[PDB]
Amino acid sequence: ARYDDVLYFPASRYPETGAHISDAIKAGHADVCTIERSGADKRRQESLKGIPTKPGFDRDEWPMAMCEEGGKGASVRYVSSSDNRGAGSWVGNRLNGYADGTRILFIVQ
Repeated sequence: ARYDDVLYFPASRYPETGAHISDAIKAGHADVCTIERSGADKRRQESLKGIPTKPGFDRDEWPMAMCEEGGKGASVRYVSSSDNRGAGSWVGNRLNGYADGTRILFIVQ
């Protein structure tokens, strides 16, 4: 199998994050997150290298840094901080029901 469970991303609540994820998947970035939480700092170092900060915005990454698929090569987009921080908290809580190694297909479309 390709994935273990599916997650329908809450695009109505966090539309800017959702739009990024949708576009990134249509650009060939992985739609499955193989959860690997320990590596997330190293993966952010890699994905964000050389990308300046912008006020009012966070640098959103897809694939996410908490996934094996993240890090080097990830799509990065400036997303309003409230949208991105809300999405981040939502995802961390929702995925807290799944052990590391679980493969989650994200669907936004």
